[PDB]
Amino acid sequence: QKVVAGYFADWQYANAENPYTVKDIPADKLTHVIYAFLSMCGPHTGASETVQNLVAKQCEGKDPYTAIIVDTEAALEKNFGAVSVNVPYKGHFAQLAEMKKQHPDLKILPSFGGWTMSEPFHAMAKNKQAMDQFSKSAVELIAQYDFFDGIDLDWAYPGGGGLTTSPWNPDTKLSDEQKASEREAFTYLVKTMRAELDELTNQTKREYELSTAVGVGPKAAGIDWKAAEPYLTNMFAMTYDFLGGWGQQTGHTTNLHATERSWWGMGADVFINQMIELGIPSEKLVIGAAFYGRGWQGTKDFSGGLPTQDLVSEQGAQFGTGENGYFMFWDLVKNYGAKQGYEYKYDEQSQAPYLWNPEKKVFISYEDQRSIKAKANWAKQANLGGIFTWELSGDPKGELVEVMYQEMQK
Ligand SMILES: CC(=O)N[C@@H]1[C@@H](O)[C@H](O[C@@H]2O[C@H](CO)[C@@H](O[C@@H]3O[C@H](CO)[C@@H](O[C@H]4O[C@H](CO)[C@@H](O)[C@H](O)[C@H]4NC(C)=O)[C@H](O)[C@H]3NC(C)=O)[C@H](O)[C@H]2NC(C)=O)[C@@H](CO)O[C@H]1O
Repeated sequence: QKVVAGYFADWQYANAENPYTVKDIPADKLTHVIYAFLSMCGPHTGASETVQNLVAKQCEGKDPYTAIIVDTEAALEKNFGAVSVNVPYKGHFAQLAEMKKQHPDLKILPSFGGWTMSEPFHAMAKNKQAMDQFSKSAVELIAQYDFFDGIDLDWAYPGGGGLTTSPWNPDTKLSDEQKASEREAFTYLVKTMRAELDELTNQTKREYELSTAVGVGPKAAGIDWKAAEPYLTNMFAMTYDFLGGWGQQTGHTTNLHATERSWWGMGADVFINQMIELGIPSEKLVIGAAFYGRGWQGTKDFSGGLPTQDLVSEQGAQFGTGENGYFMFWDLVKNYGAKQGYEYKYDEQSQAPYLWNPEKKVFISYEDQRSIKAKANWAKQANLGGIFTWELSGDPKGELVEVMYQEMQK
């Protein structure tokens, strides 16, 4: 029984072209659904205005660093349809409670953080009392919403490299002292959260999981894994976003294998191996698959061959499924295929698919059945814990999940 996990983005239902809800999740093919994202009462200056307003609203009457539902309309209020369970809310959470009823062996986790809401962790990590309050209140939150099976932490990232903590910019790069403080704080956080969950177990007699995302390369090495790992169930390795429309460097976003043609030698295999070397047990590690792609326009010096280690484009694509530069899998299948002038290609050495439009000079890197099969099989051979996807709505048919399930649970 390997992990076959999917993230469920709380916001995706709002796209009329793919209004994906909890009722669309292929629950019988997953071991875990992870609800993205919750946060805490702390600074969100780097998030959208929408998110900052939602947070400020929820902060009313709560202590600093209290675990919160952010989009409460999505989570609790919007009617996604009647359910058999008698719960005093609607939203996605009523649907998750129903899903748990119909699929009792599925594990459902809330994820705290994510790219745009990691910022408050940096403030929380400065004080033990802040971390205690977040731990206490996060466990109270799942105790109240008792279809949840534990807690996932998606703090991008202790030691920096996230949205408000870029090392490439002088005034956001974290100091050595702050990196060190955050290293110790992450251990304390997971120790405290694990203890709080163990107390909940003593009350309810259920087992709870505590898991975390892990960034790649230097972003993994900001945590003391030898100290932290005993507290954690799974580490979800974010083996994606290697390249993107933020830079002119063009190539694979989530390639399984590093090659001599990779930009900067990147590939999921090399990053997973580093994580194991840092002291994450392979059997706790879960490789990441993407149900989206990224793309570039005005790709230079390229005729449709294999991508190389110096491939560049004018810029990231000024087009996307919603925000520019990324594409959900379903949008790629519908709108960026052969009939639209995009040639599907597969880099066998990398195990990664890409799309090349020769007339328009557009390059897209993504993930498909072939690469997911390859990643699941590699995970098995590397004695990993399983595979997960960011995020389920990219695959409305459930066809990519089916590959994850069949190939991992094999
Ligand atoms: C730990 C870590 O770094 N995890 C990574 C993921 O965070 C990351 O995926 C990105 O996650 C962002 C949130 O952290 C996503 O931001 C969402 O962006 C959409 C626009 O795409 C916003 O949109 C809807 O939101 C409200 C709520 O219903 C709705 O009313 C609005 O009309 C609608 N907005 C628009 C313009 O459509 C969301 O509010 C926002 N969410 C948050 C919490 O800020 C971002 O989309 C997502 N990027 C992806 C999927 O490519 C993944 C992938 O990079 O990597 C993990 O490592």
